[PDB]
Amino acid sequence: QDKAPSHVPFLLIGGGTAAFAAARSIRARDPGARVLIVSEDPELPYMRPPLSKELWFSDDPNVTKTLRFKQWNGKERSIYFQPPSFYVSAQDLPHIENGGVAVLTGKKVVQLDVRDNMVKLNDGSQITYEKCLIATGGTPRSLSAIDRAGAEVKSRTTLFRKIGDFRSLEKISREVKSITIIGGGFLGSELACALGRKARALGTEVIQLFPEKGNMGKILPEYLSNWTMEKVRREGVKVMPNAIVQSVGVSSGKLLIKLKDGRKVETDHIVAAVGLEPNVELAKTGGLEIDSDFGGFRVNAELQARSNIWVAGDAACFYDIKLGRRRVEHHDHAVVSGRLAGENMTGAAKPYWHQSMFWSDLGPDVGYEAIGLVDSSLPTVGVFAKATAQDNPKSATEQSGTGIRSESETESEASEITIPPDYGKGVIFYLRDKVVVGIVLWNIFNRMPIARKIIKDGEQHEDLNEVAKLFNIH
Ligand SMILES: Cc1cc2nc3c(=O)[nH]c(=O)nc-3n(C[C@H](O)[C@H](O)[C@H](O)COP(=O)(O)OP(=O)(O)OC[C@H]3O[C@@H](n4cnc5c(N)ncnc54)[C@H](O)[C@@H]3O)c2cc1C
Repeated sequence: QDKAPSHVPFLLIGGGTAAFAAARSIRARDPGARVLIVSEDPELPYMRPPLSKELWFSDDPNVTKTLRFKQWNGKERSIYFQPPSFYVSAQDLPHIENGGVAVLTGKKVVQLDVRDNMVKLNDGSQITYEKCLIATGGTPRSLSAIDRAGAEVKSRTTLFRKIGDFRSLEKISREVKSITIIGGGFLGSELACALGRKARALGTEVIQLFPEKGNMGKILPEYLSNWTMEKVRREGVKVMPNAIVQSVGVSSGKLLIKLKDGRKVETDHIVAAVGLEPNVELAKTGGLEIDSDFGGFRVNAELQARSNIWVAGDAACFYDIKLGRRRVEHHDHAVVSGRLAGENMTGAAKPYWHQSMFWSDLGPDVGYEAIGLVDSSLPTVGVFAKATAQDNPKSATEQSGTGIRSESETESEASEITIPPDYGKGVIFYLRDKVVVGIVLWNIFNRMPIARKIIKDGEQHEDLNEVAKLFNIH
């Protein structure tokens, strides 16, 4: 019966990626530190990317119990950041010799009293802190057509975010004839591909619909958005672009989605993958400033919301050194900003100047990376080439030993860049006035430090075909 201590020097609210990175950082710099993670979920801290990717590519019926997945290179890894025995119990935390990290699982912080340096849990427990990190992440947006459809439809809609969602949806995948994914972004498309692969064996149907002309249409320019839609269609998924959902109802036991254009889609289950809402409930009681335009808790350069409260990960609205106020949903960001928060809580006093990278794999054969401002409404220049046999996530994993792309790319920008004297890979430059403000890499790995350097420098480029040569495109 894990009992909450009355006081902890370091209190981390939320037990996700950013919390874990902070906990690691605090203990590295203060080897006797006493750190408590308070986590709403019943599980110990775990990474999210495998939930839409490697966990679905497995013959092992046992993997939904163990959550020990095989990477694209065949090697097993646990979804948990560390073995459960590396944590100490919450009750031992205040006086165990040499300190430790405890996690109170199944407990939610429902009140933050910043002037009293205290939080209240859902069970009424009160805990004081010396330093606090808010790392509450986000909650999935629902579709208003689902929200207004009643309990029956809502009960047959998954918002895909946690271990529990993976297990429920994997079970649904084996039991029903038709599943529809609403949303064309990277998560929607990853699940389309995962579900489509399962459906081929089973002889069942997977549909993906969304309002854009093609997959990832808000990010990717037409050529690659269209190319991705073709790749998902090659997995056996019925992809419906230009689809605006008017309503969803139940008809003769099936869900019936009505689209504005007049088409109607019958299906057994819906997965909504339509973005995230930063979890800022605590800002009310806390009196903490939130950003109305981008969402999230506002923080300064050191990730502080208050002299002794920091924010990291998806819940933070930070000042991007290039782009201004910003919020992101990037594993890399959660790790680096968590880590930095931990350092600043142990006296580093350093600013968040990192340029956060994103990646997505649609299976072992197709991958993407992105950095900076990537928006398909911006002017773009794409340079493409035929793929070599090494230009895919599987080969990147083989080479690096990891499927967590942000781990293998490193965090740094290249020290210098010197341009040297059908398509299946390329680089997309997003432009403002000949300056590169964002880059998408399609099946190009180990070049993120070059992309970070190009954006950081912020020079004008006369010829992006020359710059593409840095990405081994020519
Ligand atoms: C399925 C999936 C696939 C993804 N794939 C990729 C990828 O391939 N590449 C990439 O760059 N990014 C990916 N992401 C994004 C990345 O995983 C997130 O950016 C990252 O998890 C953010 O970490 P975090 O610590 O900010 O938030 P989270 O990991 O969401 O953790 C916040 C935790 O705090 C808990 N919590 C919230 N409020 C409270 C409270 N009041 N009290 C107690 N606990 C609370 C929440 O339940 C949650 O467990 C993926 C996300 C998902 C869901």
